[PDB]
Amino acid sequence: ENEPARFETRSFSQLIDHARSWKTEVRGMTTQGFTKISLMRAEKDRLNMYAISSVPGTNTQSIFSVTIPLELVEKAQVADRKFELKLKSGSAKVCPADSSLLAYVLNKQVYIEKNGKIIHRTSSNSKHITNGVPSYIVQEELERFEGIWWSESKTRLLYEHVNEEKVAESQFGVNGDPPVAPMKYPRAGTKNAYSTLRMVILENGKAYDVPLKDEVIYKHCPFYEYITRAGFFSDGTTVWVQVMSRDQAQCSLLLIPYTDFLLPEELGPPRGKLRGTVQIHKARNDYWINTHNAIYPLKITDEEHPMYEFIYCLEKPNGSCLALISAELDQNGYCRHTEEKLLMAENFSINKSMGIVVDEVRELVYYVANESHPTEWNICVSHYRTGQHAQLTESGICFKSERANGKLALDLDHGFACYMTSVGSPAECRFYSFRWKENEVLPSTVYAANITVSGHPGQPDLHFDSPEMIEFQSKKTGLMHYAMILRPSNFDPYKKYPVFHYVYGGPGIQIVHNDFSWIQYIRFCRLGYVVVFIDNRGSAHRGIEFERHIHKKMGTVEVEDQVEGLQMLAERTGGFMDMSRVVVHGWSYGGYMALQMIAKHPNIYRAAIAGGAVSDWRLYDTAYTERYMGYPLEEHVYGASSITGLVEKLPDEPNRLMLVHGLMDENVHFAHLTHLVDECIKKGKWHELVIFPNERHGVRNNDASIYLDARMMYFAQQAIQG
Amino acid sequence: ENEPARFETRSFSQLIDHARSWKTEVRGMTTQGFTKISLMRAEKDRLNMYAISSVPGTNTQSIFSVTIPLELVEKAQVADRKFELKLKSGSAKVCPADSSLLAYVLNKQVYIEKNGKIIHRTSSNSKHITNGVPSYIVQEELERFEGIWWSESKTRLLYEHVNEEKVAESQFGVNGDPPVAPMKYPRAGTKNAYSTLRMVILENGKAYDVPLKDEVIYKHCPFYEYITRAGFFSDGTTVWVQVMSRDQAQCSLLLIPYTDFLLPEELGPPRGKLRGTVQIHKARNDYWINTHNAIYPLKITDEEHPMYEFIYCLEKPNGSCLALISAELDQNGYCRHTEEKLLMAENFSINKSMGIVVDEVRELVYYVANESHPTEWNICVSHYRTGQHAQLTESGICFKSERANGKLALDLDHGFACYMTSVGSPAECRFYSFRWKENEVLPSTVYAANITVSGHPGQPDLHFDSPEMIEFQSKKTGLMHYAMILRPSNFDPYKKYPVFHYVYGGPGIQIVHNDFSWIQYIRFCRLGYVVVFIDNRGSAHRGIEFERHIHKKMGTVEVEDQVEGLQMLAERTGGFMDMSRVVVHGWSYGGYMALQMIAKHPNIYRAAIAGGAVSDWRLYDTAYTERYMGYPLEEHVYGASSITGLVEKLPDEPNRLMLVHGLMDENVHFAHLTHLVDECIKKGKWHELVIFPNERHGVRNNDASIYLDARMMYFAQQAIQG
Repeated sequence: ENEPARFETRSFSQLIDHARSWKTEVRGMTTQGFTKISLMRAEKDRLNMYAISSVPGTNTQSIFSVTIPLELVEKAQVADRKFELKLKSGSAKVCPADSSLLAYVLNKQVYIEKNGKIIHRTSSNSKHITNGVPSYIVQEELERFEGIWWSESKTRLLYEHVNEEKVAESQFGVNGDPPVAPMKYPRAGTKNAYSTLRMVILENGKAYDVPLKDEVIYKHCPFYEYITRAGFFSDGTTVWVQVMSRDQAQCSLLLIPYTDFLLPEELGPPRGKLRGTVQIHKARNDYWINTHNAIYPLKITDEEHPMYEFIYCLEKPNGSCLALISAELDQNGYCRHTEEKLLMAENFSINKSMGIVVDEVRELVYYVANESHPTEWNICVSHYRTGQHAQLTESGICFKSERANGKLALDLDHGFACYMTSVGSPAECRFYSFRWKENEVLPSTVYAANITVSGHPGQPDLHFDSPEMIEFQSKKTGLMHYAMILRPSNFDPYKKYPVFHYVYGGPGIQIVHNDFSWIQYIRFCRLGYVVVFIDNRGSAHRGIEFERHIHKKMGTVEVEDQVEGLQMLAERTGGFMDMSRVVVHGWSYGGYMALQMIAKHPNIYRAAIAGGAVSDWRLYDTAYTERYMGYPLEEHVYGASSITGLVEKLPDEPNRLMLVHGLMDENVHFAHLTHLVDECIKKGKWHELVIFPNERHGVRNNDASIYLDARMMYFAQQAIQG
Repeated sequence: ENEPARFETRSFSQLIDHARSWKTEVRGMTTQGFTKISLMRAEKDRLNMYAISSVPGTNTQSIFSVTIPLELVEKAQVADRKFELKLKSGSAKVCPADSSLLAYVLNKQVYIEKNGKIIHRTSSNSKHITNGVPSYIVQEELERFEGIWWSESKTRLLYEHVNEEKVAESQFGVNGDPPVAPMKYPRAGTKNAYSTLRMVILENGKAYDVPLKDEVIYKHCPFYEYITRAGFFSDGTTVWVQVMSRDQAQCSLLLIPYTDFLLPEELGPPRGKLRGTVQIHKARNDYWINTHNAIYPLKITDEEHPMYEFIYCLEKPNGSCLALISAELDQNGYCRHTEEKLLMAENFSINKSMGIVVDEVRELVYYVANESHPTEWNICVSHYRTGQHAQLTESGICFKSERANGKLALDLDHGFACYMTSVGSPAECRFYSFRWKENEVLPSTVYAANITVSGHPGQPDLHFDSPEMIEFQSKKTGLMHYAMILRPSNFDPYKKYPVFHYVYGGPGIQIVHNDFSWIQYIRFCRLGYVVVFIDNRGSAHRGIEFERHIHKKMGTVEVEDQVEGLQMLAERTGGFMDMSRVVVHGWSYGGYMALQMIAKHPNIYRAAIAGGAVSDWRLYDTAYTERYMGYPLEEHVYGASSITGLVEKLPDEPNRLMLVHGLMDENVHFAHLTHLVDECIKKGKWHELVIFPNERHGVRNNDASIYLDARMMYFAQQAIQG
């Protein structure tokens, strides 16, 4: 038994001041950092770190650098005092083969420039025909942010062609105002943009613009819908692409020679060579194959026997593994065999949003993976010829990526610089120095230095109740789950507090994580709330067996995991969580589930706040919806997972349901809200509605953000205080 | 002193059932009626009434008729038992001059048909160029619903030309959905559609399509913006138009001869004749001139001296009067003089939304006017040569018009059929029979019969507390005002009840009126509310002196009249109205004022419900906004009357402000709401928002209507019950 904690109520105007003061304070918990890290060897004996940061006193961006004192860093082979390095100030690529050549995308067209002069450009007769920029769905869901690639050895460029002409329109704006250009947005069951690759060949300043032959991909890939990845093979002689089926259940990697481009005539065991375009890997799942950036062509050892070898990723029931994938062709160019050599244990996943760094002098590949723990990223190295494996960072400390399709700032001989974070500590940038041994394959590392940007304030001394990181087993499935509790500012172990249950629950995202992202929720803990995060089946970085349970069953499985996880935490917490005062909140997919949970479990959740909620999957985009819901679109599958069928089950009482939505939200459209609101009207269900006419998917304006917080918080008080 | 009445609270679900049951009952207070009334003399000795009604058992429309037993009616010269007549079943015009000719507007183009065959049509190369249909602003604000006219004597047709190409666009739809054709909507300070008239001349089946010479109007009317009225003059020889300035402060009537049309060359005191187009009347106002349908050309008595004479309306400080307007031209065609002969006392207004019926055999004009009372319409007759005047309907009973630009179903010799209504009684259609006397000019009438449609249920026996119709004088202006109170279902004179104050307050509309339109508010009185209606300065049918006070001052004057009127009623009611529990509601302009009143008088109004509110006049249309706000648009005038400047004054506490709006509202655009919501977000002001994604200006869907009522009522309880 526990005593109900007093819950302190307050005025809306006081919630505004709370949210406003808080934003001033939350920014004081961090320092100016840098948005990119890279290392270069300017000289054989010097290593220089570069990063992008603001100029002190302003928000203007510039490139900063520091010299790494390698003679001194090399001596930090023990856990000695760490050195500080101070960094100082002072869409386009330069071809590695030629420093005078640049290529970039300007106004969604590809340009090639020499010494400041444009020598070649692509053109289109329509805004819906694009070059150098990935198709919207590809950039948005399949996470490719570039359409431009250079060969390393030679002055040749590869780029993407996009055709949006049959893509369905979406209007944005405010009713009664003048029309603006429509957005092109694919929907489930609708046609997507058409894609193909092209090349520009530069011969002594003479550009040629040559398309790929149209059936080169299709002929080998009968199910082809998307190009998910592309780039040059070694020595710049060949182009590979990774392609997928519409539902992303099938994936193939195919290697395309120069002769399979539509060149002008002026430019053109018994194992064989790359006779023509061929698949060098194929994979199929029962549910889906996820995209990743762990693709890297290896240099061929034998030109007579140009064994096809690359670093790739294979999905497994458990984890997502790096593998050395290799293949043999017949004399006639088709594959006779693939090997699928795993470089790691299946029990953990790689970070698919990260690229990899591959050595050739030594056969070492460096990558980010969940080696130590499901909630933590580590930097690891493996030898791709042996399968020998080691972890280069400490367990309990998480590697942080600042961007999708991120990179490690790794110097193959000396070490690397990166951000590391943990649940009890803000991200910090540190340098790990390599140590090499005789008669050994893998390096070891030592933490030798920190990097800070000069001219800025140092790190604040922060004081808080560290989040309780909890692992527990499901009582229904036997699966391990992770959850986290953020403690209220003034905590009494023998009192119970109102529950704020934050959910996302959708695929591709992990909420419970070993980082410092939980800081933003201190604002609720200062109001006497317990904030609980739980992951679930369908959640990212566990493996397909864990994710697959939501296949054609969205809103049916992950909602139960959230409910059971909450109840188990209530037992483990010693009963300081009050189950009679529970409010559930989420955004995007989380808004969808906040609706699902109150509709299905009105006796657990007193109220729900659903922001950016997806009411109908048929109104959402193609690549996301169909990999989970299947294809061809099935009316009864999509109907079962919609909110439409749950409107009847929504609470009859007022102040139990709140809907929050942007008017300009291009991700989850306002149409989803209007559908939900219209159903509520028909069914006689009460709802509170908050709209932000000038906001997108999230709320970015500082005052709009304050307002939103004040209303979520005010609403929550009324929901519980009864 | 008075005892607070218990206020009975209830659940949202109970408010839904109340509103739902009510709609079933409110329809039971009425019967099937008919949407048009007309009389014809099929034979010299027979008068036949025709009307449009549904076929019993269904909603299918058809034409019904009854023969009037004239001899029986003629003998009903006393207040005898009245007779019932039972009516039985069984965009285009037929030319009065020729029964074989028809003309109509189809798909917004003008067609002329003979014996079922099209002989002539207009055409356009764009959807924005229209013929036969009044321009949107003209149809919407200046109340003209037709662009097609026939000559009475001859086979000639007149029609309107509309050019919308420079009119600003307005997008409607749901964000994320495909674009639909933009609406053309003028805004204050923006360009309107261009208009001109054209003719089709039919000579033995040979059509000619002839434009008006472009400067015919402009040359005589330098301020010309709109054509507000048009039609043929007597004998079909000439065309007159009524035109206005952009701010509608100036108005002219000009008479245009056949020779001022471009024509094919084959067709084209010392007082004179219609030498050419000339103004025959001009009027100017310091504020504005209102439009009306009281224009009628009179037959000229002397062809040698074709005195220009017509029935017209002159605005006065008090009232809107019929006048016989006449003019003389010089020999050279320009006016030397106008007479302005008033046919009525200035103390009352004509019904400007009604047309008039004019006799020539006797110089009698029949019209609807506020002869007996400011809240009541009467049918009146006057002799246009003498000014002799009489009232043909009983005082205390109001004439009802079923439509804008309505007509009297008047037979000049026998009498008329019309709907009459009163505050204590549902509209009924009755026949008034004329009585003529020797050596007398005006007819008298007797109420002889009622007309009902056969096959339908008779009138219900209704029981209610009749509305208290109140007149009182302002303590600040000395002006007379009218107000009405609807009593709560179970009324205790010594108890006080919560106040529901309904407002419109805008120009062109009268809320307090002697009719049965108050029935819809019984639904609030059954919940224990007192419903109070008050008119104000700026309100319709009093005269320009009464209306002009809101000139360039919208939201500044009419709000005070509503506040003072409420307080005076509280005194006159004996204190049964509770001033500590006041909720104000209105729609459209009323929504605007509901915001104005709480922002300005938070100590009187506990809460406001603003539906369809206009937050910014610059977002509203040209013809309406500029006649009140002036032209050229002034930033500080429009700023002063906007809600933007009042957002700061809106209540800080929650549940005090509610905003209701349609998403597809083409009258008051959603942009008005998004502007208001955005300001609230910036200022930190709480609001409740209800949106109807599939509704227009009002809410028409039966379930959407039930839902809206339930939320307005639920909200009101929470606002007062504290």
